[PDB]
Amino acid sequence: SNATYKVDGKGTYYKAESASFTANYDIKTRLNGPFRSNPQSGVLHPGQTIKYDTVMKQDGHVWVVYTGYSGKRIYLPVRTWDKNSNTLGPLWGIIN
Ligand SMILES: N=C(N)NOCC[C@H](N)C(=O)O
Repeated sequence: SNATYKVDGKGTYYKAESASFTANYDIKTRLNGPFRSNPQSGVLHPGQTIKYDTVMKQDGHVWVVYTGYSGKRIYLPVRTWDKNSNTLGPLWGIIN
């Protein structure tokens, strides 16, 4: 629920959460922060799994955050999120 998140200076809600996410779709990943207008890091293809450490809610989505090989932080949207209602869309993959 929202009660477990903190909020940063851009209004992004965030918390620590460690799990694995396997994509069921091609999902574009971002650099710099959880905004689709940010530079594109690349994509998860269906069946690819990443291990994340932080969850955020910003720019209409729930995102998870992980570190790439070079140490770049990569922001992956995993479902839609409506800020005013906290309503979540279906997950774009599997969490385990
Ligand atoms: N939403 C802000 N400003 N900070 O996040 C923490 C708020 C805390 N869970 C509370 O409910 O008071």
